[PDB]
Amino acid sequence: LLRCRLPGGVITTKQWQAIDKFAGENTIYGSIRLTNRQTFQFHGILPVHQMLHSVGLDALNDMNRNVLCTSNPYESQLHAEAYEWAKKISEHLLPTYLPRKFKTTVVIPPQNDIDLHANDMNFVAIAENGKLVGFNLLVGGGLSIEHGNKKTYARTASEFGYLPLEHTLAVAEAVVTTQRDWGNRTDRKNAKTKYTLERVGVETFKAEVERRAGIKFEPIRPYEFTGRGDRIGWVKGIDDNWHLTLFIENGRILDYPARPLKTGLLEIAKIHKGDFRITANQNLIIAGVPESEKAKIEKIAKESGLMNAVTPQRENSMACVSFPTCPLAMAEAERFLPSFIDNIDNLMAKHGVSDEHIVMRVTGCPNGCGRAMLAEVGLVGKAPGRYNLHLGGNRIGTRIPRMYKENITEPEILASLDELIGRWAKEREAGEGFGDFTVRAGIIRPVLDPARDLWD
Ligand code: SRM
Ligand code: SF4
Ligand SMILES: [K+]
Repeated sequence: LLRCRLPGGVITTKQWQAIDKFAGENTIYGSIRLTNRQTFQFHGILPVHQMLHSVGLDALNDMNRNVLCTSNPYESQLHAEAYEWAKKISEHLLPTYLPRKFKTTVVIPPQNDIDLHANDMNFVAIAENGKLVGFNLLVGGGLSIEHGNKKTYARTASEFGYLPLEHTLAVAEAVVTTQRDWGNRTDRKNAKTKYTLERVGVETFKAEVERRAGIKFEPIRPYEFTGRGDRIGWVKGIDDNWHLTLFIENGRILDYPARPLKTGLLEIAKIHKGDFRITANQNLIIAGVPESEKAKIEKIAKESGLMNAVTPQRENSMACVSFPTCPLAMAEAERFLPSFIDNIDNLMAKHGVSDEHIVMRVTGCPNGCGRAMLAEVGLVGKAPGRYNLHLGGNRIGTRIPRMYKENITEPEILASLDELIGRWAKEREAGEGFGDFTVRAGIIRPVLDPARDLWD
């Protein structure tokens, strides 16, 4: 288990070739596993650091995790600056021993692809005239829970306020240090920032950050999210550049019979002008392709099976690694997802909603890596073949789904969804998502204040 520090998921084609070689020659699985934190993992390493270090990469006592950055903003010009800041924050946080791990993101509305509510610290970019001017700071997200332990809970991030760009690092440092000092000293299961905030209060924590940073937060500046999905396919960037986002199921890059995904990406890496961007949805963006190069790149991607069309449902589904490598796994996730979505696709067709999607995620155990606690429909592994079914999150990921059914099997899950998707297909309002529908229609009570109402 080796994971690389790769702020914003930006990796060069040179670095890619180096990791492709290592994966194929020096690991049991021979795969490259894109993670939902915009980096990659090797599984079953049989020297890694010298291979990484040789291409300018480093693997993270350090309680920091990969700093995320919106991968493919609609306003393409904004990426360079936001990425610059994600990289600066990442370096600024590099070694204060944190009570628990600390996760940070840089978000560019209207996209919440990085799933900000799953993180301790989030900087939402505010731009004027195509230039970043500052950030809205949101603090306190975290999804991990422990089965049947009402003292644990998933929590969304709280708005602190707006800060001019110049105060970014001072604020980042102040948040980290306040959490370091105030984090629960005894119990590690209560050490996370989400718990600290609930114990001392948002305003108390906010006031201390201002005191330490030497600033005063301005009121939050308007921002809205429209979705969390990647922009699969070609999108026009700046100049004559184009970005091709490839859907990679479970982010598992391996050569399969008749679908040489790994080799295909290697071939693209060899002729690609710019670099690649690993997304928070475990997909890959071939970024900065000149218009004149589109056809070449597309030919390889197409021939390799990297552009095989899937339904919008599959594009918006996610699972954590789980078995066979995860030692904490309770139920299958990555290995369960493909056939599970085959079933969901059937249900969507049956109800005439094949063109629609439901943000559906499966996490192997309550640690929550698959981010099911921010999905419209989330499955949380409880035992082999059994999961807790949660419903009621929303498309943009700002609401935690309450547990609907507990410790049930796939057939039981499918039957429940068949019923629910049917009602949704027929009773939903114009453009109303599944999660919002289950809440409006009274199928599940919403989670309004996680620390107090997540558990029944
Ligand atoms: C690969 C990934 C899932 C995926 O399919 O993409 C992953 C994989 C693992 N996570 Fe994670 N987590 C992944 C994102 C997250 C997320 C989602 C996110 O960050 O966007 C969370 C939920 C958010 C949160 O932290 O609240 C998550 C919460 C954890 C936790 C519970 C943390 C907690 O605060 O309680 C653990 C267990 C622990 O640390 O004790 C954990 C533990 C683990 C480990 C390393 C298991 C272990 O402790 O030995 C799992 C390795 C499985 C394997 O064999 O590869 N992982 N993990 C993601 C790696 C991200 C990365 O590059 O760093
Ligand atoms: S949610 Fe549980 S099973 Fe899945 S990768 Fe994380 S720790 Fe392992
Ligand atoms: K994916």
